[PDB]
Amino acid sequence: MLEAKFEEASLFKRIIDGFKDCVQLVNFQCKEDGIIAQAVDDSRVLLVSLEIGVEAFQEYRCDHPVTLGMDLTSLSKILRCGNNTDTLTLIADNTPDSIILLFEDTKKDRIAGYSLKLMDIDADFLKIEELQYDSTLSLPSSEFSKIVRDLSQLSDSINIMITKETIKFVADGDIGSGSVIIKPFVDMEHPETSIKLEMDQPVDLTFGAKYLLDIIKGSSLSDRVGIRLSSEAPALFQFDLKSGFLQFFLAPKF
Amino acid sequence: MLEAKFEEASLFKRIIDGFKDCVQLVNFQCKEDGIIAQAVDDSRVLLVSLEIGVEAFQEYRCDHPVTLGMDLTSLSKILRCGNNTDTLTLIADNTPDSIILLFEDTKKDRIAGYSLKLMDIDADFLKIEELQYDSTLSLPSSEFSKIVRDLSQLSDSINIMITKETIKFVADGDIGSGSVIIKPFVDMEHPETSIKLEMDQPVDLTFGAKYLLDIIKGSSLSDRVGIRLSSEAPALFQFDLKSGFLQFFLAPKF
Amino acid sequence: MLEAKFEEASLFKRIIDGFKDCVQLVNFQCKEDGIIAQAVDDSRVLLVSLEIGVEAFQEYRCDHPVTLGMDLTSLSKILRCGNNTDTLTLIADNTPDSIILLFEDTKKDRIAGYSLKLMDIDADFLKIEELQYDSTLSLPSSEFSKIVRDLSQLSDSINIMITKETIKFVADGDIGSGSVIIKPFVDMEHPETSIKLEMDQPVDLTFGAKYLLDIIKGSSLSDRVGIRLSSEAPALFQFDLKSGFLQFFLAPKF
Repeated sequence: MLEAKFEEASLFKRIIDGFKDCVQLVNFQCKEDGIIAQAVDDSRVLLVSLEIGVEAFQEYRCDHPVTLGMDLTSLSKILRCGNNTDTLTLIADNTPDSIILLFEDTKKDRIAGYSLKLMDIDADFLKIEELQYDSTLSLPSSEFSKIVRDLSQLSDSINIMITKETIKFVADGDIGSGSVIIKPFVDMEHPETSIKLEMDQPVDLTFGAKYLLDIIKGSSLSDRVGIRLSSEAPALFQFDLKSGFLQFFLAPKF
Repeated sequence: MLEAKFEEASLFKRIIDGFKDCVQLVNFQCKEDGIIAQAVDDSRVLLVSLEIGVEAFQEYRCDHPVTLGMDLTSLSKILRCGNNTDTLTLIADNTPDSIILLFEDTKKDRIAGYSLKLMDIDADFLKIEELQYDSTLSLPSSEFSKIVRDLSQLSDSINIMITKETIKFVADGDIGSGSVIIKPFVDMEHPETSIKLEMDQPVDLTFGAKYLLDIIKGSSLSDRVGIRLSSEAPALFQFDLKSGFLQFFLAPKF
Repeated sequence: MLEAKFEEASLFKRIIDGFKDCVQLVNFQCKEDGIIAQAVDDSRVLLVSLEIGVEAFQEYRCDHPVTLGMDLTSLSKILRCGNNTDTLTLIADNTPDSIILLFEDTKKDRIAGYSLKLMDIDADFLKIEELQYDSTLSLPSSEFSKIVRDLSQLSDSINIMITKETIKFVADGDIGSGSVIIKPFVDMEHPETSIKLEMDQPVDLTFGAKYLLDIIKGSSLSDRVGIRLSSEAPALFQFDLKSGFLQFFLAPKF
């Protein structure tokens, strides 16, 4: 039995919005301590791990863990009915064949009850997170969003390279080149909105932009994206939430 | 001879905007007491009846009734030249081969004179309005607009059913279900913006959404759409105007 | 050697925006006194001549004249990286194989360095400007923009005709007709925003709208477009700049 309600329906949509570089389809494991999901690129090159905690909801109740396999595209659509930011409630039962979605308005007071036919897919769950990453850095999602979108113009292949206190975003296609090169630093100034690099190694990794754009789509979710990168491993892009995160592991080329 | 001028050109466009689920083509019967038109779906399943009264214009003059058969799509385009909301004048003569359209600005004072080649089509005019409808109801266009657009996601086939003081909008496609269920009621409160049901029978009618969306397009014209529904008959959706209406008769499935 | 920096990057984009009815490709001759370019329709019917002066830049330095042949579409894209209105710097060297573009923010202080592979195209440069034009007129770009876009609906062929103190923009396709007829005049009133006709002859010229729309795209650049027209010759549409212009010579039909 499950009753999970976001105060602000806007949220769950945004989260679901971070698929679509995900395989139209996904399992939503609903434990006692919230929800997690796992989607993978059709060619197994990007992985989206989601985690939403109890404190992220307005109210949450899961009596016994239940796994909600569903078709994203489909669930995506139902979320359109959602006038975003008022009171999506998710619901399921002892044995679930469909998940129920209750949008609402509290004091305009119009409630609609949509159900989605549950898919039931086979769940090979992955734990590829490394402990140590050659480099970690975290800049504000919004900036990264441009740097991605901007380089994505020139090249199909965006190269990220970190040198001592120097991060270099370099795209080089056949039409031309471009490079964004930015300090860490920290202004004691605005708010956070600063650049944070802790380096253990140099790195020279290069990723398909097509994916980067699909990653940075979840730029809306956080203020600040944390990137981790290592040679023999993939890169981890992390957007943070009230008491959970959305994260994209994306394999580098070569 | 005809000289018909809307003060606000915005209007006539909006009205013409309620075709397009109409057959690119239509007769515009211009009597002494205003204009009426009649379009039908290519497959004869939707009917759009328009009526615009004298009081709806800023000025109107028809010396002898005249029938203006014209190509909507074409006339639609000329209306684009219209900076909406300033002084469309329609014009025609004793025997008409083209209708003239004079857009203007009163005190910016730029006038443009467009003519449209009159089509001349054969006019089987229909009077299928029943006297008694099993149920009448009227809610605010804007709400209905969502309920239509929203259910239109899940199903291709939206079912409207009225039970004693309970209207149920139910869409059930193969991807999932959805149901919007709303009271009548009346708040003595805001303005009108209330829900009005007078029931004589239960009804369980189901219509193609594809059409419903084409009907609710004319949501802009009124504040409040009046729906009438009966079993052996079609449904009548009515948007109201200064001294006239636009209305869609749409046949139910089965 | 070249260092050319617009204070407001917005500008150079807008200028480049006035191609696309230009052959994806163009030479940019960078003299000591600024830049000029010349593009032509693939079928040689429209010509775009650009001239940007020193005073139009924030700073400009050309040590010896250099010619920058480049692919518009490509250069167009790099300009997207430009958050329009902050500090595009163009750069090239003694012998140039690529032009470098430095976007910036002055006190947000994020700099990106893009290079574009220089094309090298063969330069047949044209000087078809007549001295005397049967008629000159200049109205505000914005008005002309509508009159073009509006007539462009009815016809494929827009006819401009100037009679004594009467300019007549007439489109007549097969769907219908339209005519915009406007006085010169002058209100000593608003600002400029007046209509200016000096006539030496009648004219009855007719141009492809498809092009007119491509011409009036550069409506953003000036407030006021100057049109010149002569029978045996093409028409000259001129948009004006800080210390230069963009201009379209377009041949009339027949």
